[PDB]
Amino acid sequence: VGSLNCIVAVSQNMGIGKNGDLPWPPLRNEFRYFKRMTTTSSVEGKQNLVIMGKKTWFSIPEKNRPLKGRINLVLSRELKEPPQGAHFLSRSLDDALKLTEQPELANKVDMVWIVGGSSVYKEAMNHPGHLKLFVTRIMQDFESDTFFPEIDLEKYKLLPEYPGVLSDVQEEKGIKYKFEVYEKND
Ligand SMILES: NC(=O)C1=CN([C@@H]2O[C@H](COP(=O)(O)OP(=O)(O)OC[C@H]3O[C@@H](n4cnc5c(N)ncnc54)[C@H](OP(=O)(O)O)[C@@H]3O)[C@@H](O)[C@H]2O)C=CC1
Ligand SMILES: Cc1sc2nc(N)[nH]c(=O)c2c1Sc1ccc(C(=O)N[C@@H](CCC(=O)O)C(=O)O)cc1
Repeated sequence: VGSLNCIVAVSQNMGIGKNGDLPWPPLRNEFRYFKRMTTTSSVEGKQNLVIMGKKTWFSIPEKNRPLKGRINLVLSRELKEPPQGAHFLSRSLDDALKLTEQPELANKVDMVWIVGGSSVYKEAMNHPGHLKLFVTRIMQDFESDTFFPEIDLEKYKLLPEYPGVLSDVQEEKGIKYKFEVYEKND
């Protein structure tokens, strides 16, 4: 299995969700960036694995589930089996990441992308080891009811370049945003 990564888009007030959807209106190219990053595998004959909480799964329009071209894993302790359309169910992050080591997935999975929500991001981010954060900074405040956890910049270095990530300010629907990549290893 290759690298471990989180990806998120977050407002200035650290918002990531409101009433089961995003705080901001649809940003088509920002969603396209999510799809390109999470789907693109560095490695022949492998796909990437996306790990998400149960509310995040059901927050994705059903027409777009499972996230195509990626192995979809949902985190839930209440569910008894993967939701309709999902591929795997795990009861904890550690369990998910261990599954990736099992014979079924061991040689199938390239990158692992944690795609939220808040609890899974916080655990991933505080877990020892080599981890990148792909963070889209939505450059306005938006009313939110779900927030991104604190990034500790003592450990997460903002990278001054990354191949394939545009460095200039984007704008869609009158909303400016910019892409960032953080890396720790502890
Ligand atoms: N802007 C962005 O990048 C992102 C936005 N969002 C937004 O965030 C909201 C959804 O996020 P959030 O409310 O945090 O919810 P989650 O997606 O984290 O779902 C929470 C549920 O997932 C299960 N769960 C979470 N973590 C684990 C774990 N480690 N192990 C086992 N089960 C776990 C639970 O289900 P159970 O009770 O069944 O055990 C828990 O009730 C929506 O508004 C969505 O649009 C989501 C991701 C990214
Ligand atoms: C769960 C996360 S992590 C994340 N990270 C960044 N940068 N931006 C986001 O908006 C999200 C979200 S919320 C989200 C909701 C729906 C979708 C979605 O429908 N994606 C489809 C469609 C992408 C497209 O519209 O092209 C896919 O990836 O195949 C993706 C992310």
